[PDB]
Amino acid sequence: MLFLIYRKDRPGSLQVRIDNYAAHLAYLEPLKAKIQVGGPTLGAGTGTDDKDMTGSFLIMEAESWDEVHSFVENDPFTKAGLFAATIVERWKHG
Amino acid sequence: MLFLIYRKDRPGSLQVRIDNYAAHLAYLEPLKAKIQVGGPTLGAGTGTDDKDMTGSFLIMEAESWDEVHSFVENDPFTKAGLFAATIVERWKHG
Amino acid sequence: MLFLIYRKDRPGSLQVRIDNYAAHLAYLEPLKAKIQVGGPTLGAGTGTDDKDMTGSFLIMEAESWDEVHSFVENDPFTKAGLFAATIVERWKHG
Amino acid sequence: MLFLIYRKDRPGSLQVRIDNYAAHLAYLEPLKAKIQVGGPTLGAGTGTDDKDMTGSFLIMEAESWDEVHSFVENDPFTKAGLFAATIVERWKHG
Repeated sequence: MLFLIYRKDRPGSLQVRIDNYAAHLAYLEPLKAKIQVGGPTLGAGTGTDDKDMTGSFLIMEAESWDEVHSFVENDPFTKAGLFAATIVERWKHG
Repeated sequence: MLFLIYRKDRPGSLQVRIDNYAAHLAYLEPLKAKIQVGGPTLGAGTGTDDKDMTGSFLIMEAESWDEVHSFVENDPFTKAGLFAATIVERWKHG
Repeated sequence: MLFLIYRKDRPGSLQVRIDNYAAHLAYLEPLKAKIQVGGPTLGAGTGTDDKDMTGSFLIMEAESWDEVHSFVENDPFTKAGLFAATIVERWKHG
Repeated sequence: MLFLIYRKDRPGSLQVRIDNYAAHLAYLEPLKAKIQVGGPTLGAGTGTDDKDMTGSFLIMEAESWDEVHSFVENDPFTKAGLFAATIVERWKHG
């Protein structure tokens, strides 16, 4: 099945994202074949640099909500307490 | 720029989605070249039929929030009052 | 019935909130008897000033989703295009 | 400080809410003095019974996001994997 996974950073915590970014990408690397689409949400203006990042969005294949839960819970970003909001939805291409 | 557009149906309103579905798809057709990814969110279980639809998710190119606003406001689904929640975020591929 | 109405400002749009604030409060004044709880969401840090505002949250009595829709649509804040996200839920005290 | 804590149940999981409800209320009891407003979100129709519950909303006093995090993480509902979405915002009365 496919799941949307939307996660928005807490205010004032951009540096937490930056501090944990390499670990986050290392965490995702062996999982890449299950990720269909993925990237940061961005804030004000038109910039697309690290400083513009405000959250994380992914569309991922998983066999169960349990698998999705483990993926989210084991993320360096989650363990770092980066996020103020997390939204998960089952989903399919139109 | 790219925008995530997440919209979740009001409870008890699946039939409103069904009633307006053809009009919604007609609305999207001439806009298809700007839509990167799109499809319905799905509810309980593993079904992927019309009866399983619970909302709409799209990633779309637009030049401004104003363009995104017009796209959302002119949607048959929006005019039908289908949605309980609407979330829009600027976004980029990782 | 009671409804939660959660609305989060677009990035970079604090001044839009400030510009429309008096009009927003004027809009709410004759409706105050239907509002149980209400106030701005706040951003980073501990400040509680105008500059700290990031969104609007209200719990309101209404007879229908239609009434809620009209309340939201007629708000100066909505007409100003202040919000990136809007979430509405029916709700009751525990 | 005050925080909005909004949590929406996964689809098909009403019985998980029911199974863990007594434990959840037992968890909240010694914390009641910090909870300003609280109750379930409700689904379709006008019913206000257990079967109508779809999520949890609270406004709570806490000294830090860390305290909010612990409150959320230790909830029987969280440990049961009840929720598809969790949104936390700092907030004040208007």
